[PDB]
Amino acid sequence: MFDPQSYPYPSRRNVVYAKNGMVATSQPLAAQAGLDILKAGGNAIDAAIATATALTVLEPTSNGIGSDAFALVWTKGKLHGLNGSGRAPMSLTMEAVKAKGYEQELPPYGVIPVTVPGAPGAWAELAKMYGNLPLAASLAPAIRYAEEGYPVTPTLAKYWKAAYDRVKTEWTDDVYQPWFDTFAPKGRAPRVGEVWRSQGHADTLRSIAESNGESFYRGELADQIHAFFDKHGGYLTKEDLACYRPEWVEPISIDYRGYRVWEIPPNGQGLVALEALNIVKGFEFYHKDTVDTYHKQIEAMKLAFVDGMKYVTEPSDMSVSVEQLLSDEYATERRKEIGEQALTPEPGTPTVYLATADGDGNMVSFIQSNYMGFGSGVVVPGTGIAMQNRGHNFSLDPNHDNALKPGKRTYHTIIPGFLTKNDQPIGPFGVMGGFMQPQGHMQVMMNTIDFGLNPQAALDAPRWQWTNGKQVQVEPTFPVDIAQALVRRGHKIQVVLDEGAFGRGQIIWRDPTTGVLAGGTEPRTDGQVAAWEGH
Amino acid sequence: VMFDPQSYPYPSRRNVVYAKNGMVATSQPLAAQAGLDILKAGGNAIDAAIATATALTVLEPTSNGIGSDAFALVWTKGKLHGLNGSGRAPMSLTMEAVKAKGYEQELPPYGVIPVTVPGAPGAWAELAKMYGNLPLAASLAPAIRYAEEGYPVTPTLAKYWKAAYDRVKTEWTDDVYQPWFDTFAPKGRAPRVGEVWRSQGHADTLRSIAESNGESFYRGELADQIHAFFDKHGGYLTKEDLACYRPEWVEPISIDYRGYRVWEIPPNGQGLVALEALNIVKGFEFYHKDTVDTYHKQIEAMKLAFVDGMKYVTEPSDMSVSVEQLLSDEYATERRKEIGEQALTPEPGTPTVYLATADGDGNMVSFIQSNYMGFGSGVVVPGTGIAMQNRGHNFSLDPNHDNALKPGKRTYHTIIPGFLTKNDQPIGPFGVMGGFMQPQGHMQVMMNTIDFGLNPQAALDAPRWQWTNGKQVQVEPTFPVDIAQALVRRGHKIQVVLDEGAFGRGQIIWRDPTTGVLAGGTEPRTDGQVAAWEGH
Amino acid sequence: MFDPQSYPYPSRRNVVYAKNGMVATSQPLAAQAGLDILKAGGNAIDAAIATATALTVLEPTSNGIGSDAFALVWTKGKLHGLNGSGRAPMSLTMEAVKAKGYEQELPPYGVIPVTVPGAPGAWAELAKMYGNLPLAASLAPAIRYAEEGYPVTPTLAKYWKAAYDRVKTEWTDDVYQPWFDTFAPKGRAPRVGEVWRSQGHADTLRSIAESNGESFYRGELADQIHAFFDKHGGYLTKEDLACYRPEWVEPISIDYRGYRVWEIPPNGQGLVALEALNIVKGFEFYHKDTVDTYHKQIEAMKLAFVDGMKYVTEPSDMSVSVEQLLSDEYATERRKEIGEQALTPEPGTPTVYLATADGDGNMVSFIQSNYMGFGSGVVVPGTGIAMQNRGHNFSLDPNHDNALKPGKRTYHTIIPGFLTKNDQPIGPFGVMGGFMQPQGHMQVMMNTIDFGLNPQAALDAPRWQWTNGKQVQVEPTFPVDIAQALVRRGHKIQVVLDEGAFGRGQIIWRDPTTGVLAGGTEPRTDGQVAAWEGHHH
Repeated sequence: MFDPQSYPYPSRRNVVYAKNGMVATSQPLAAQAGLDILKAGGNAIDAAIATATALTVLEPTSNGIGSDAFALVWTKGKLHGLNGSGRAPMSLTMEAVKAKGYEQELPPYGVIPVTVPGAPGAWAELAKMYGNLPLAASLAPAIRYAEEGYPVTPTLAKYWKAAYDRVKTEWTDDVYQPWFDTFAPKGRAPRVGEVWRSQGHADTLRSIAESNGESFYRGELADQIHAFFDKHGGYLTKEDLACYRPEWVEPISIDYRGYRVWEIPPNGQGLVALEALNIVKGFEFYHKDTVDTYHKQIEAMKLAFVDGMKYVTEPSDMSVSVEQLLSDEYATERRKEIGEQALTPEPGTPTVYLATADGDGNMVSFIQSNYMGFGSGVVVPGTGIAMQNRGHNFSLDPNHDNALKPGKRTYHTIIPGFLTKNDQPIGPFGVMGGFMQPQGHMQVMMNTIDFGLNPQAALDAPRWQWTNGKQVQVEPTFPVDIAQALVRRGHKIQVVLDEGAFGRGQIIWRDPTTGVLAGGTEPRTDGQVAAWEGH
Repeated sequence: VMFDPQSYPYPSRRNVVYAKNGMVATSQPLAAQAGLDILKAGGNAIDAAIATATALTVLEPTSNGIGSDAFALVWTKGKLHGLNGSGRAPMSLTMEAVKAKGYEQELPPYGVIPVTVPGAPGAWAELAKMYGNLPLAASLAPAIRYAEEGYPVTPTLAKYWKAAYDRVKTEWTDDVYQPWFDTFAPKGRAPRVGEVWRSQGHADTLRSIAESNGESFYRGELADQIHAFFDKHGGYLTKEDLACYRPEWVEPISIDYRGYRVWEIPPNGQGLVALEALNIVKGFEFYHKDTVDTYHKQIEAMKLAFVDGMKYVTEPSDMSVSVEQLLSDEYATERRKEIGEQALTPEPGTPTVYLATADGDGNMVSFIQSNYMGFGSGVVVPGTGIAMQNRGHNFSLDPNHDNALKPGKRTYHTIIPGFLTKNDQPIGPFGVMGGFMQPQGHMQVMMNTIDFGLNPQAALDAPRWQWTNGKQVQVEPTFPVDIAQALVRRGHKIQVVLDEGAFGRGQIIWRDPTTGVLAGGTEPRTDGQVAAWEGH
Repeated sequence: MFDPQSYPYPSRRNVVYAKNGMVATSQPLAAQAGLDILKAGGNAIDAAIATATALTVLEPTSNGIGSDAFALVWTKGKLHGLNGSGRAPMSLTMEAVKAKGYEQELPPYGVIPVTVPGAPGAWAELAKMYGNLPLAASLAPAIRYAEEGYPVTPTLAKYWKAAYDRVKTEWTDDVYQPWFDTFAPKGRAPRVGEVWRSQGHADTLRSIAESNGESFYRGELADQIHAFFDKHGGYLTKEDLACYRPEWVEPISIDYRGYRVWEIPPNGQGLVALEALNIVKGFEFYHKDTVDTYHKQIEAMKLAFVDGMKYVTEPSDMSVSVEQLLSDEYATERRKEIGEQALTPEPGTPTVYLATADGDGNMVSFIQSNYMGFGSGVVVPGTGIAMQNRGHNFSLDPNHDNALKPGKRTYHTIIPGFLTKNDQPIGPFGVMGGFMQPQGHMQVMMNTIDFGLNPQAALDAPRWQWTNGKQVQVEPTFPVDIAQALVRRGHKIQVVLDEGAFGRGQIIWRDPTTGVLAGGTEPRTDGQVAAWEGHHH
């Protein structure tokens, strides 16, 4: 025909402004769900749950009902942290998986890497504690979308086709059949403009709506989940699900140049961003686009990431403390290792993202994932519960702190961020993308606090990410002269052409004086910041 | 001193928005929201257009008013229809009455004098009655809600609102201009960023036309309030001028451009210019967009057609030549012979808010309305928030010109909604806001789409040029510099223009005729949105 | 201090114009040499030799006296081709190297991959046949530079340091010592601004100046070369050098849209450019920067390159003929394999570059190399002859046409190009860079003929290069939308940040009517197009 997927010219996104409410996520109809709930008398928390459950249907390539979730919610002048990360099955031990062939790392797919999905319970607890509407109100649009269906956008279509084509050959087992029945019902991944629906998704969302998430963990859905896993030699039981509860946990922070940057505590990997900011804190910058600036950024991130990967796990099984990693003298210790040449990083010593705000000062940073795309590939039949494969994050080295243990929850990549200044809330941020996440967090924090970029500009800005040792990937739009100067300083810089390899961000900032909401959305994908101005 | 300005150091990306059951694309994201809400409540694309149009009346007052006139191309039931919602000159407004008052070159931009009958309210009503599903009171309720409750002012809207205040605080010291300051500058200044602005006036009158099917505005109580304020300040606008206004269903005109048909509203409206220019340029082949050759032919063909349109286009009755003559293949050939290698001096020959909606049921609308110059005449009928247009300023005061001022005549109109069609299948509405840029923008998106295969967003993203005087062509900062310099060597007085918004605002919705999927593009140079809807 | 190697802003290089003489090369002082020779009554050939020998001293990272060379020279209304490629040692056989451990490919370094350096002989023969000045005049600046020395530019310093740092650890043998003595005399590679000199280089250049190259092959230098190789178990003998002569060979061409694109015939790999152009010839284009255009470019190149790699070697050992590979019906055959998706390429069936031109209608495309950077690492002690590693190109698969044979010369990457229209010369061109070379030839030819770019713009233009199968490297300045559209069509595209990985080019075009010379030089490096406007006679 007469138009492809070609964008020959650069575009502009203006910052979106609101007063009475704002939703910013990666799926425009999901943003619309949050707005619809705001309309029906919901607050920012309600909205978050509306959007989160909507994404469950609208973006199955990054998400599922079988996900776990995390949130930083500001409400009544106080920042709260929700850890909706579920733990490992009680029958899942290191020696049980050792005896099954795998001893390096456990398999990415199948019944083995599945941990208890914590997201549904996180929806319920969020509603019960801080929302205005019952769960059935706030997750109604999600149900509507599942029953009636939606046209598939080109970007969603690509990842859905990629997950089919790779997996049509790799997943030839009984376990994976309901995945093909749910997500590939025509014997192929949905095409652009084709409508996809899931009665399964609708039924189960309705089931958790009417039970306040009880059906999923200690009800009828729990039995269905238990039965399918038992039939296929899985480790996930009723009782594993039954005693899951989302844990209100105390958010951790760093003073970064007057502001306070917030993350969920360990279990989650937000620590890394905090530590990196803390190491980089000691340098001055003044301007963003210098070789100096990207260097110190990159190096500090490197130090903090090998630390986080060594020490961050279930709080009980952590070798050092949060307070030790986040201390000013330990920052100084790591910062002394940053030279002029690109270091090889070593340890030291002692997805869908979503942002909402409303007029009453409520704000939420919400994020949920099946870890690897669709996840484990286990879909409990006829219910559209695509199970996560989060358990893949466990180490099978017994001397590592994140070693696989029954009833333990792993090092988690999903991290919602929040920004605060002088006990005033300024807002939720998050940059989607697995191990990119802390590096994205470091970048948007520095872009905002150091370099004065608006929410959209901060997202627009060209991104880097560290991978291996001296390896750093950069975007096609990364400044080439700086990139080449980094190479001369030892960095193995690769320009990466892949779309979406540098993550997805959303930001909503609130001005503490006037109260006006300013939003930015990820330009690299379909998505929206949307305003609401009713009562 | 906080932590952001209006600075955008880096380039951004807008992906094409896709839908099936409904789409709205306009320059104010809450206006787009209104049309979505109407689609939700069981409205079709026409309903949504009206929803959005009336919403813009409140949400973007710097480009609009209730006292606007309007135009639409609506595709419904396999047929394209044209609505001419342009109102005529007051019956007491004659060439010699204004000649005797001091002005003889052109009539004044501001005051009661250039005000022609606002045709937009009537257009809303007739659109609803004829092709909509919902009563007017349903479809313009969000607009009423926004007027009563108020909205925060975005930086861009704030700039133009402050520009209209600062220039006009000094220029408008008269009794007539007082309600404008009461309505649009109620705190003794133009609203700041993030400040909420509201207008009970706007709400009341929108409700009044909602409940009367527009009758109140033309031959009812509002009509009387309008008549009284004008009579009090020596205006020409009367009850009886308003009373016999009717929007006119008119027959859209087209051109075959490389298989496609490009549609515009017929004269009165200036859409002719784009059509003629496309027709001249038709004779050349292109292959690639970004050459000096391509921009040269574009520019030259546009120049020729524009001086023709300015010479001949007016109220159909007063037109010296016919639409059919100007649009003929042999006349195209005659003008195309005047295109050389050097940049010609163009001579005549011989014989705002834009909005796009589409739904799943195959209804599509190109809708556009304006007060002409920003807020318009500056006449606001007191307590009602009706800012009156200054469209009459387009009339010529040279008696030998076809667009001469005549009582009861409607002028050469800059507002042009476009539509694109292929083999009697609809492909969609498009429009590029911006006064005399409009046909030039129309030419550019049509060539971007048909000749060069750009998607709706990319076509909008593309760097723009616009011809102004003689050899004078303005280009955007992002217009390729090598090509710009090569155009200068060929005689063009090229000027790179740094002004934001000086190159117009576009919206596009294309519909695939086979699959029926909707693909939308929105104007990146301003706040705005393409938004989908997927309910029942 | 207060300035690095940072260039935050884009720059402009205007096309250089001349009438009486022009030299275009990768080292500004080398261009200066060709100008000085033009001054002293020399013609374009003389200037080419001046510049070539100058480069031997001025850019040792890409070159040497132990190089071989190639030339397309236009003089007296006729295009001539010089094959200055030397053959393999007569004692170097497949089974001799098989018995020494290597059987996949022979080693990149040491005495083993050294073939006879053909460049000094090519200099002499070029001078004797078509030059005005004696060799001693034309290579005097080269001598002057070697004796007095020159400040090292940042770019040269990078590759010289890279050659030191990698090789200080890898070259721990007696053979590699004279290299360290010659090219790293201070126990490291020269810094930026540091003067480097070589009395060795001066002595030997003088010795070949005074003998017309005779001393190098069948004279005193020949004896010094033979002795050092015999002392370290090499295969290179006196007698190998003694019966080397440069071979005047007949240039091959293709009609590309009215123009004729010339390359040196087999032995040399220019064939690939020609065949690729011949495949791509059947498509129309109209504009350069479309996904369509790059696709057809890249696909055509791919098919031709696997052909050239299969068949091109010493003419006598070639399995098919040049005429078959360059035929219109075989072009058609390969062009049918070009689809919409990116193909996996399979075979079918039946460095320093330099350009000079003068007022009297003489023009030369000249190129010489040690193959891999400094070459083999063998430097004959105290003489500064860095020996090439060209024999590394030979295959050790007996069924391959380019199999190692004694006295055979290998598939050669160095390719000088010439462009012609209706038996009028338009000029010399080349794009440096190993296996990039034919791809660079295809790009400048299409940039010139198809897309009407000036010599400088043609060189400025962003570049692609194919490597493996579906693997294509592109420049940071390669348009991103097009790149990603190529990926959707199956190409494994990689943006490569490396400076200089996409070659160095020079172009001089002569207008056949007016006679005015228009020059372009490689912006990615140090270098110059320079004019000369004085008098002969």
